[PDB]
Amino acid sequence: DKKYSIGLDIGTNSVGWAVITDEYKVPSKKFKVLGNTDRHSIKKNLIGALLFDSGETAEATRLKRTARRRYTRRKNRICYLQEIFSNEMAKVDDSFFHRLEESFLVEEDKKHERHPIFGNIVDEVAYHEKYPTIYHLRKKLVDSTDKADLRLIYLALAHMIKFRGHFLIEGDLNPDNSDVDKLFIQLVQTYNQLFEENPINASGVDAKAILSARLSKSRRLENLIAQLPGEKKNGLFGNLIALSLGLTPNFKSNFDLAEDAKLQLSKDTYDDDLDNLLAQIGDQYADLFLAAKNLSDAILLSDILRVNTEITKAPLSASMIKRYDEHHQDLTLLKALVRQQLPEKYKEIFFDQSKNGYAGYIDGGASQEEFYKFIKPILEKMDGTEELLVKLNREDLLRKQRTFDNGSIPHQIHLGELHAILRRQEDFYPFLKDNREKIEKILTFRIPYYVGPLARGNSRFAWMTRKSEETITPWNFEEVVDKGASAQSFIERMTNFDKNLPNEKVLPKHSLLYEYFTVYNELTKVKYVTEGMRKPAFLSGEQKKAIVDLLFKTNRKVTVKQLKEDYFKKIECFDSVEISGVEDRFNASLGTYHDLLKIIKDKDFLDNEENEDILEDIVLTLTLFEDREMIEERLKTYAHLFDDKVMKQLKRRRYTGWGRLSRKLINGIRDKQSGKTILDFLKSDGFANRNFMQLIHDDSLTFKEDIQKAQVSGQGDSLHEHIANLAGSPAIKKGILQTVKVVDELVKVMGRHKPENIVIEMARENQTTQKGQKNSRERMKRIEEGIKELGSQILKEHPVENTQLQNEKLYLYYLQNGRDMYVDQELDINRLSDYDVDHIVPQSFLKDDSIDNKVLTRSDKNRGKSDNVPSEEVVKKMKNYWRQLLNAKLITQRKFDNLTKAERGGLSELDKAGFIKRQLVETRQITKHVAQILDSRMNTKYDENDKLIREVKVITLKSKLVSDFRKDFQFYKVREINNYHHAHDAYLNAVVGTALIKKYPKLESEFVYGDYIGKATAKYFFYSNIMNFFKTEITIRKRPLIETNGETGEIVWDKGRDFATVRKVLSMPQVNIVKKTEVQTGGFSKESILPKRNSDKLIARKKDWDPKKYGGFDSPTVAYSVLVVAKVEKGKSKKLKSVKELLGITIMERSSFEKNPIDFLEAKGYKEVKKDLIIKLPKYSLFELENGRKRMLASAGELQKGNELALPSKYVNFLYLASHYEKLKGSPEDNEQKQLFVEQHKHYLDEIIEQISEFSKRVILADANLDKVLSAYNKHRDKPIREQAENIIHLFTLTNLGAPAAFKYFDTTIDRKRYTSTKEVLDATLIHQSITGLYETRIDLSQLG
RNA sequence: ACGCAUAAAGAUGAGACGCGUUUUAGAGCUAGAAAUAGCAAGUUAAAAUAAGGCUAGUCCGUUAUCAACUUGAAAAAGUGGCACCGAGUCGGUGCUU
DNA sequence: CGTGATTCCAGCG
DNA sequence: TCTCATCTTTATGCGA
DNA sequence: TATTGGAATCACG
Ligand SMILES: [Mg+2]
Ligand SMILES: [Mg+2]
Ligand SMILES: [Mg+2]
Ligand SMILES: [Mg+2]
Repeated sequence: DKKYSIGLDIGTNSVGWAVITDEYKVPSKKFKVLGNTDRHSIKKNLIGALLFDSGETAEATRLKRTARRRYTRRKNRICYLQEIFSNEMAKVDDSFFHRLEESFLVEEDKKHERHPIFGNIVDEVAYHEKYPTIYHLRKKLVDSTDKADLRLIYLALAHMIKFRGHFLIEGDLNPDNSDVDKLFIQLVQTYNQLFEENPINASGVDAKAILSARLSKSRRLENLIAQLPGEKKNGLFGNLIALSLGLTPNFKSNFDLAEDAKLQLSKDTYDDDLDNLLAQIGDQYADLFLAAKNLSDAILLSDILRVNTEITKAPLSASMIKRYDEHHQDLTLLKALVRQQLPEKYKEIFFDQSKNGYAGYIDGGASQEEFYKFIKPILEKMDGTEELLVKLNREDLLRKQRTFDNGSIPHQIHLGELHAILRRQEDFYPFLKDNREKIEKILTFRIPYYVGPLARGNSRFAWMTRKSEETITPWNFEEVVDKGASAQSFIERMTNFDKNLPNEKVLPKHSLLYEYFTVYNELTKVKYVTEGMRKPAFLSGEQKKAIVDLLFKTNRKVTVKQLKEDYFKKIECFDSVEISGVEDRFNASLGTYHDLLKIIKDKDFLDNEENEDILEDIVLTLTLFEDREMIEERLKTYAHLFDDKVMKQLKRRRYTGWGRLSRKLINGIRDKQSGKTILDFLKSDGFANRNFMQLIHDDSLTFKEDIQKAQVSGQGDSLHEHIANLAGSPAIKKGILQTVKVVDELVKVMGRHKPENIVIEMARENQTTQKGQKNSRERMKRIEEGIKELGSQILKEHPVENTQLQNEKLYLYYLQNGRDMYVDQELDINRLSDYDVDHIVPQSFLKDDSIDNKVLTRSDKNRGKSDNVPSEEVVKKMKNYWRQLLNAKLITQRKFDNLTKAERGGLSELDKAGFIKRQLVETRQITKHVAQILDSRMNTKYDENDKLIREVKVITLKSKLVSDFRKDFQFYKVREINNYHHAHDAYLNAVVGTALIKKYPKLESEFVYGDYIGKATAKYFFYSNIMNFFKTEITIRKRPLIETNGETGEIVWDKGRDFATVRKVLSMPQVNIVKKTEVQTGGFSKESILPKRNSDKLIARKKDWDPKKYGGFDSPTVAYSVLVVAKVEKGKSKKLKSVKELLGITIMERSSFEKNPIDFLEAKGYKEVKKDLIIKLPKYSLFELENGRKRMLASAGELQKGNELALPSKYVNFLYLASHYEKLKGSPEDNEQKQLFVEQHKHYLDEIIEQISEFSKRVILADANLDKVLSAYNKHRDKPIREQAENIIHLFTLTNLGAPAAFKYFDTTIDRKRYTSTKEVLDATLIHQSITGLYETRIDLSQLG
């Protein structure tokens, strides 16, 4: 019958809980201990923390699942090709495909000859000599005309199909449009054919070198214009050249068409704009544009390949052959030079695989970059290596055909090569002639992103709808899959429902109705004051309509200046007026109205409200679909209203994004006694002038009743089901469920009585208006100021709008002044999606995708950077540019440090020593959901008028309040001492929340969940000053010792005892720390495929691949260990010996074991096991052995420390002060006093060490490490107090709970002492802990046997 | 608690690239009895890329769930007095059952 | 000849 | 690494 | 608001 409160400190990887009473005292209770041990009752305090492994996001699972799908579909492509070829291959060589399938097997396991292709040694050797690589074969098949062996044709086609390339570029890059000079000559001839007055003569100009140079587009244009005698860059030929290279030219000046008619070949609107231009003049110039298109295709081909393609139809194969030949020549030259000049290193370079030489480059794991790093000093220290050095600096020395940078090759190249092979060989083999389209489709077919997995209802990820029930081959995908329905479901399965009407779907963000709702909602709360008016008055419905018609429907954005002058000064004839409710510009805007008015050029069509449904359907279609086919098909129904050009313009426009409200809410429902929708009320509410929130929360209005009727959907769900149904990442579910479970356990412990208050520490914050606005400035402002300070002209070259900067690649392009950050080059603005957003710190090392860890760079450069920080060479080359950007504030100091990390060593392990920025977001949303769940679950009873009775007030305390409470009353928190700080944080949150809701009841609306100089500054100052009643001496002001309730008589705070009570609570030794036992799930083992070795720790990669001959995985992950007491066979006679041991069922064996434990154990060797004496021990199972020493089971063969060091609060405060945590943030008097306190308490350090020492003599039992730490401490006694305190904070890692870790005390480094022996725990006391740790069951394992 | 505008950090799903690794194939030669030594060669390909499963799909297989005990196919339900004095991981005293 | 100390490693753009 | 899409939390600013 | 287990190798009483 004693009232109590529960304080919670939630985190991503920890949940601290505390129970307090009226006097802020944590109760102590006797809990019964179940089990067979003699211990039966234990006294425990109602405070503690729950520790669990962080909930992982589904990112890795999704990536692996997508990889699995891609592998399955690649094998299916190869299977389709084999099915096509099988009929003729059986005539040629029946077992060829069988040999290809079984090539992996060892000689004896093979059912055929070991040679896969030809089946005999001589032919295989001859083939390998004639075609050293596959690319030689591809080049030969493309170029040769004689009949080729069908096996070679299949090999080439299978190589092309298996590795087809990227699909980033749309359309078809005709390989025959390869020559640049010939197409340029054709363009010149076509230009001169109709323009004989001033013919263009470009003879003797090396067009290929000039246009296909590595310089920038503008530089190449200028070079070509200069080489053109008497031609103009802005001329018609100049504009055609600019279009061909990539620049978007203005054709208005060339023909004086009075319209710009800008033509960018990259844009898909190029064709329609060209049709417009033809309508301006005629089709006589069309051949010129066709020649320009061909020249552009040739230029792009040369850029992506950079090879002489004038003699072959397979430019990629020719490039690879040239690369192979140059590799061979350079290798021979390097061998000769090493033999002549540095013979003793020859064996190191060409034989030692362990090194990074050529032997390590080919046979070893050394990459191209590492090989260049190793070989450059040797190359420079020699003679006759000029060409080798030039190649090395160009990254074209001893290259491989299959490298990292092949990812920039479009699939059109392989498509053209495959088409050439088929055309060459179709006459000899008729089945190639009649199956050309089949194989080309196999190469080019790719499931649309909106269709997803092609399941038959057995997949939780599939959404496609099948028109006909049939197997989906790539050749009938168009006839079996309902693409329109699939795309509609793809969009709709992700978009959320309206909160007020959960059955309805939200409107598109750019929908006309949504924009009208936003504009009217913002406008209806505007007050105007003119001379002669006593008070501000709301805008009337007539005035609001006039404003909308005059200002919003004409100007894209309406500023207060226009409203004050265009309307009030002119229409209303008001000389002066003051406007309140809008700061500078109306946030809402009729953007869609202006876009559609420009598209259709019909004011009356949009103004009329009869066709409002038509516009809503138009915007819905433009939002749902992106493919022009589906959009055109949907808009066909409305084609009669508009015209053909208007229809094409509508097709071009594509909105994206969805709003937060439905159409049934904005304009669907109506008031019973008014017959006006919410939008109708917003347009003209009369003198009341209510807005949306007042409308749906008005009792006189009937909208609230309808919302209540529609919101009865959610009832009768279990807690697990409720958590699972929550939208968001599955990472936060673990934390939310654990918090709710510990709250329920605490309620159960206190005799089923609900807590009076539940105070939760929440990551909210309050900032001053200046700081808040300066961190919320639009990125356009940042890039504008950076460009202005940098002195660049990129903004004038390519003007941008703040909306367009939402695209990450464009934003990074502008942030980097348009130039690459890893090489001294210039990025192409139009041709994005060829560069990569590289994480400066590799994504495999640390999870950080902030703007301070992203750089837009060349794809090949990024991929060569690989799993590393940018190399020292890149840092040296680009440090000046990085500093220039840093001075212009285009990049932050953190980004500069990330870029120049290579100078300060490499990726040290300590770099992974800070909190991830993802953890803060996870904590925020975990706390939000926890508050919602607790408020909904605790308060269930409703009043007579259906009003919830707040029996359990949920308070959301901001972390700053508790942090200041700690920093003001010497309750300092040191995170490294132990895990008690979570429980202490929870207790302090409870205390502060209870005190604040006691002394200041009027603050309940601001702290209790439910009801609720700029405003931010006012709230910041208010929150800072609220906690002043805790202070004894303000600033000097001495408030009374015992704080009164205020307007009532209560003891809200008593500084004489309450501080003492809190100090006593924070120094309690017994705090219930629980490590949640988790069954390990995830990958079966390490993904690395180890080579063949005679070891039984290897796991076979297939059931028929014995690891003694094929290698395989190792290091399996143990799902949970199993305590088994049984009999094993010992000796040759195999006598039965009784043994008790842990087995460690791995993840891969978990299903087999759980299906039949006895048979599995007997297979493992143990005999006469007991199905009842088998004990399932998950990871982190707790065993108490002796002297209170606790070990947590980490696996079948390793233990973790399971004890917490209860350091007294005085030592913790001394460590916090001496270490200068957060430097010194006190007044000079207080800083001097604290420094004197530290100096007078030097001896504490010794005592602190003693503590740790004695702890390590009782629990840790690490003799060598403890002796090393003592020796280091004795060595560093003469150091200053600050360094010693910091290094002792480091030293506390020895006695922390969890897996042992290695630490550093000054210079000395102490490695981790691992307890790789689980023999002891077999004769210890296993402890099953409830989620709060209060309820325990102790099992004496020594009694088992 | 919510709607807009701006921003920062994140999340979820789909379609695709490029590598990497494993085993085999690409007859290594000579001197050697061998141990080995000298020389030549090196760039490519096939297959696998969680074992695997039944629902046989161009599907699914690494997120989420999980203290012990009792009842249960599961879902889920149930199981553990209090007060006070103290405190090195909780101990003691009284009451009560 | 088991056992404690030590070293090395971990699929990725 | 690329392409496409949809969500969340938090901060500031207007309005209840 | 955080954070290592598997495996091999070697000294050595
Ligand atoms: Mg916290
Ligand atoms: Mg498979
Ligand atoms: Mg990268
Ligand atoms: Mg905490």
